[PDB]
Amino acid sequence: PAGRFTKVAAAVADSVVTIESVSDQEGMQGSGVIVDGRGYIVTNNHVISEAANNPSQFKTTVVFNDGKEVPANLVGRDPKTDLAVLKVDNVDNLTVARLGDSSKVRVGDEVLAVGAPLGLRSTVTQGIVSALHRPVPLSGEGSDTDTVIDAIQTDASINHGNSGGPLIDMDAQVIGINTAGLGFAIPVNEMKLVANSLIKDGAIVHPTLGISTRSVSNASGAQVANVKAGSPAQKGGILENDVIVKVGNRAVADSDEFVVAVRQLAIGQDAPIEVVREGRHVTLTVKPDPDSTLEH
Amino acid sequence: PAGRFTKVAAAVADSVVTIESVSDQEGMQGSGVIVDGRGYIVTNNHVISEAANNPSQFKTTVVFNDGKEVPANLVGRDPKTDLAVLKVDNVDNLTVARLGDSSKVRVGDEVLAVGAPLGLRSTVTQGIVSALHRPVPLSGEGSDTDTVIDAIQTDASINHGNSGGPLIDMDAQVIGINTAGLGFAIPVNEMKLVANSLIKDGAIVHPTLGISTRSVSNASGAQVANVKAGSPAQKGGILENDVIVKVGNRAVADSDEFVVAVRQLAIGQDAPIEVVREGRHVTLTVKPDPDSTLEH
Amino acid sequence: PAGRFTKVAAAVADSVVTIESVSDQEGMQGSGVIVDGRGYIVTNNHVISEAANNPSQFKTTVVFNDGKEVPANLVGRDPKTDLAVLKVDNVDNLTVARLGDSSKVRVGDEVLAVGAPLGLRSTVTQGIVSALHRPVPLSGEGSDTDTVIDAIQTDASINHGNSGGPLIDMDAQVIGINTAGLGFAIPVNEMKLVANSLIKDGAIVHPTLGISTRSVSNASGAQVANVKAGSPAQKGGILENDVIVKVGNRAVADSDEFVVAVRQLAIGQDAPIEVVREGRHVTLTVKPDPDSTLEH
Repeated sequence: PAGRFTKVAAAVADSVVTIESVSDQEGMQGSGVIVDGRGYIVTNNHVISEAANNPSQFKTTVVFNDGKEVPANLVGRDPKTDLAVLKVDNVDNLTVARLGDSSKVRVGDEVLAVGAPLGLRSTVTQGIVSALHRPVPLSGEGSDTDTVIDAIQTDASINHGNSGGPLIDMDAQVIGINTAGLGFAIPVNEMKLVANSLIKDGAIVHPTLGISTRSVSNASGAQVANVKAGSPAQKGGILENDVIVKVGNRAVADSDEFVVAVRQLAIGQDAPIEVVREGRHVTLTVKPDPDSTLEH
Repeated sequence: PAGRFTKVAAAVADSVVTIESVSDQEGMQGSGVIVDGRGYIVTNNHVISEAANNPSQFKTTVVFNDGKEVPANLVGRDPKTDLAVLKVDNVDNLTVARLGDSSKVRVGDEVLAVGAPLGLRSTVTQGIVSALHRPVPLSGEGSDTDTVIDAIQTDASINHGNSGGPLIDMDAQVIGINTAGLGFAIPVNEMKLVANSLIKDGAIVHPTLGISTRSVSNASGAQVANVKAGSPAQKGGILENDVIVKVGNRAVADSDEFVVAVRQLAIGQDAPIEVVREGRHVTLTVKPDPDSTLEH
Repeated sequence: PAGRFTKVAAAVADSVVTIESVSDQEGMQGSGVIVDGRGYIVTNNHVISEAANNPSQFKTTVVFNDGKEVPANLVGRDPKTDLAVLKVDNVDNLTVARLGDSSKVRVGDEVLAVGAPLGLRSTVTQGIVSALHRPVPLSGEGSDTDTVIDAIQTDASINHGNSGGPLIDMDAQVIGINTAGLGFAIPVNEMKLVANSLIKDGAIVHPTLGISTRSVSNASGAQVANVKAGSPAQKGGILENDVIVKVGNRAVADSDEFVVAVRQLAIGQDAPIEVVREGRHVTLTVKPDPDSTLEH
């Protein structure tokens, strides 16, 4: 008499894998998901951060549901979305995950946070979608930049045992990628965008303006702290001590929503920025730079 | 194919509102619920504590599901139950919450802890009723008194994002008011009693005896620490070092249940108190005073 | 219209009891379950640890669902599995719990963590089975040894209010014993084995090898720290600085799985141990000693 969650959890187990990064004096472990039949595996950047920054000493292996251990190769990584793509070579009959549409997720939707069964402290957790489009800060594992993602929030527990693993709907479809770096997942639609750039280019380009913001709230937005010289920000008129209240068509409540709002902008296209300057409401215009010009 | 919790959460979203209290150098946010069509909104006292104690500097606004922001007015507040009533004026076609009966709640009952969708870090959480009539201490936000409430305990998460919002049964009925001050809610039947006094009198009167208690357990109750001079306690015979084991018809296990037991008593009516004094079991008689005589 | 969990929780309430251990200057409380009609009650060892180590000062009582309080007698205890068996004498018409089979539990299975309704801060929590055969360390309450158990992991909350109480499937069958010493339970099949030895012998015998291990992970197992003189370990050839990678037919990932693996072995029977010694893979043979020879 198989249970509702038991059936769903069982159908996706083959699509989830353990990811192990070992050296002479360390080991790191995480979960990941088969998204392409050629052998493409998606996980968090923090899971493999160390192996990516110290590749001469770290070896990465993928452990499958059937105990099979296969060497893995890093295709690309995005510390800004906490995403990374691995590739295993010539592995026959993989079970590829059924990818969903995160736009069609609603608050109250029941979900599972699936970790790879063959993990040391692997965990499968149950809950509901508690919030959508929730900006969340994440700490950088090693030399990596701290970031903020527009996440799906869930009351299912996300921990070391399911981080990098899939967030799954009641149709066994991946609606997100668990990140434990009170549960938070990166939406599947964003992962589809970042994974495609990483498979094809080995990298991804994000917009930049040159602004360090602090959050402000009184009678609410992102307070400009530092503006870099020769930034699109300085060349747009943005001064220090301004309160950013809207980036593009997106209103901003704080420093967290500012970071997410800037990454929604188009590189090289003029974009409006609304700021409160010493009481007056000022609208300026900025053209975003690529974070990495040579890959752009 | 709408989910069980998705449907319930959706039906009550219009009855839940964001409550924002801002000044020149601060902002505070919370959730609340429409209980009356004239515009009556119930939330926690800690959400609006600061605006109530510093009204010359704080402005309170209510943000509806349809983005509508309306100024709000404080009707009354009860730090002792962590409840407060607001009123918005002349707002047409409000969706008033369907109030339930907390007496008919059982352990195991599935519930949602709904926060106002238009809140910064608003949260909708799912769980079950884990305990009924659970005395729980609460910290006082500002100059407010710390209290203890006879709560409904739930394994659904209650946090800043759903505090003041409704605890909802599977019939979309409010069975409680979430308080994040491991989830705890104030029962709907108690909120109905306190809300009626606050709408009508702008205040509420609670019983007092004049006893400070510490909890004791050996071969169990509330140990009398301090008795105020001219208290109903001193005039009833209660001495310091006594162990209160029963207040009225309610047995008391500790200092927490004592506080809740005293508020169940009738003001001005003689009431029995059973104490263990140096080994002997003594029954005394007290007549409770009003905490606020001018409003009584 | 009784809810799914409400019905299950209600059917087992009579089989769960409060356990209170009091002295002149202390009291301790826990939950337990009726497993035998003669009056046999199973709980955690940490709940009654103090009363077992200081029996001249501590009195243990069992409080039933119908308020009935009965003196209890300690039959036996296992700090190594955190299990203890109590016995109440001549109590008519007990509701004995329906014991399940923990071998037939699966990840995703919905469960309840039931605490005794008549407990001070008793709790009933809901969740799913998140992991099976998960070694978990436990702290020793008083003079008791810290241990590690092969647990069932669950996302249902296990705390002071449900510790010692049953973990229950959707058929109202006990599949485990909650231990709060992120939820962990001891499997019913293991409790059945340990309870039978405790009822019959007043004690239980576990295997010993004489090895203190630390966990190691690089390019993974239990690193031998201390070997006791005249131990089966020293007499088998085990040297210090070895990495135990397999005990019997069980692979070992760390110090935690080592402890659980040793207790699965047969006392007095030769058993294989595989170790990595200075790079070389070495297989040795050990014969396990009883932890308590006089009871063996």
